Amino acid sequence: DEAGITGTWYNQLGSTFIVTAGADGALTGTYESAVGNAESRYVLTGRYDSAPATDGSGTALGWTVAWKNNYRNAHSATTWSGQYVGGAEARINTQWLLTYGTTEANAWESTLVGHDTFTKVK
Amino acid sequence: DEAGITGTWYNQLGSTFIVTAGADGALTGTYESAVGNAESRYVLTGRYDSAPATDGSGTALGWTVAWKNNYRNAHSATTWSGQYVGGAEARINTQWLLTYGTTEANAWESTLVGHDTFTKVK
Amino acid sequence: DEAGITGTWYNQLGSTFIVTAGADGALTGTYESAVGNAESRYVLTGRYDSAPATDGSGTALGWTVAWKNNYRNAHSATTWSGQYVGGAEARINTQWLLTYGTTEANAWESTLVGHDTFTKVK
Amino acid sequence: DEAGITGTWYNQLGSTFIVTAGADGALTGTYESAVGNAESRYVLTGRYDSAPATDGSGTALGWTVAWKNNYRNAHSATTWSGQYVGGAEARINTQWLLTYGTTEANAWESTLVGHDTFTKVK
Ligand SMILES: [Ir+4]
Ligand SMILES: [Ir+4]
Ligand SMILES: [Ir+4]
Ligand SMILES: [Ir+4]
Ligand SMILES: [Ir+4]
Ligand SMILES: [Ir+4]
Ligand SMILES: [Ir+4]
Ligand SMILES: [Ir+4]
Ligand SMILES: [Ir+4]
Ligand SMILES: [Ir+4]
Ligand SMILES: [Ir+4]
Ligand SMILES: [Ir+4]
Repeated sequence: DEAGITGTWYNQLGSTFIVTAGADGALTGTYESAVGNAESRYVLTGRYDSAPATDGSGTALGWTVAWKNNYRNAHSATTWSGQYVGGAEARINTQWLLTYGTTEANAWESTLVGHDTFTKVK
Repeated sequence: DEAGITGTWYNQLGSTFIVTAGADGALTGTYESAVGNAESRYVLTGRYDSAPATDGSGTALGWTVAWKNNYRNAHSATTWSGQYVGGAEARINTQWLLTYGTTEANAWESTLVGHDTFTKVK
Repeated sequence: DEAGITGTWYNQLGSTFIVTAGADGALTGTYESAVGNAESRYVLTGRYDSAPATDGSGTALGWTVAWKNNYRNAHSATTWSGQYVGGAEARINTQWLLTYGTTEANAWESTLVGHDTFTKVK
Repeated sequence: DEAGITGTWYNQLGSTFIVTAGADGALTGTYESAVGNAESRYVLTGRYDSAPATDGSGTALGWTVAWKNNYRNAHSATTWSGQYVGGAEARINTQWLLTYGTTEANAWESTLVGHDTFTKVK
């Protein structure tokens, strides 16, 4: 699924995920969020199963963005965990954890959870 | 926190996280899980806030492991999202999402969630 | 939103959530899952914000099902946390945690996470 | 585990969970949070597995608090999902989802996730 995953993806929020899948299991690219304390592109890196089951199962993958670039620093990081599903309407279905840096007193309230679905068309 | 993060960390399960933090926000290393469908080391990559707040807040970070190496393929990936807290007893406090590849029918049951705390001593 | 919430709801899996919202903030009803180790109806109870903001915000709510009834016992419980959104296409948008009973050794793998969206039509 | 669960529990934040477990699987009680937009006691309800496995597994359970009482309304609800572990140092180990009411535009940022461990001594 190197070919299937590599490319430009869009989620339901209007965010843009640009990724290259390497033969070895690497994910590298950029992410641009349509929402939040974010502007322009941010580095992302991650990993995917480069030899997935051939029983029609999805391909497990995940990636991280730290929300610091040359424009802004939101002192936070999001990780997406999910699976790539190939076919006519390819999809990456994810759930995510967004942690922001906090004091120890506020650590209980440091992590948001959500879900994003990416497609190859906006 | 490049110096603070780089090194060998251990969680409550007895897993070993070996990481290098780059000046640019990169995380690269290996992970060895004490539990699950896992043996020996797996590649990890991730990101951290390389210019965190100086108000005593933690440093946000995250990373991904795809559970394929030369020994096993568990057709799954975990992402950890959390913060590094420096000091005498440094800690990385995380929550994680483990997704495994599934059929579309079983996708509702594809993702485990948990929490790991890493310290510099086992 | 007592009137808005009370009734029969369906999610994307084909599950059926039958709920009564009380004036005091109570949720009581039954849940029937289309998937998993489940058959027929299970008791549910929960709570909702009975005086929500009137700035167009959703109404926060949550509920629990333990997966034991007269037919089956899956030694597990799910909680849904989410918000009710009123209007022509009313929705309850949720994320959920499903914990199953485990040994202490397997507790790291005890909890699934997902997301369900309920509507008033299947 | 009716007897084991019923009583007063405390988490790592200093919150107080007061619960009665019914023979039928009901949980009913009050919760007082040491943190957040909260004061005094809030109603809780939930469910537990009233016939758990006898292979040394934990007992699955969950409960909900809507954060409205006579003092405050935080327009939010938390659900805890977890398992009760009996013995000399009884514990309830949970993960939780806290959703607050939002506009549709801000729904992506509506849900916090965390983990609480309750014991019978503070
Ligand atoms: Ir395989
Ligand atoms: Ir999903
Ligand atoms: Ir959704
Ligand atoms: Ir700052
Ligand atoms: Ir935590
Ligand atoms: Ir813990
Ligand atoms: Ir209000
Ligand atoms: Ir959602
Ligand atoms: Ir969805
Ligand atoms: Ir059993
Ligand atoms: Ir846990
Ligand atoms: Ir913890």
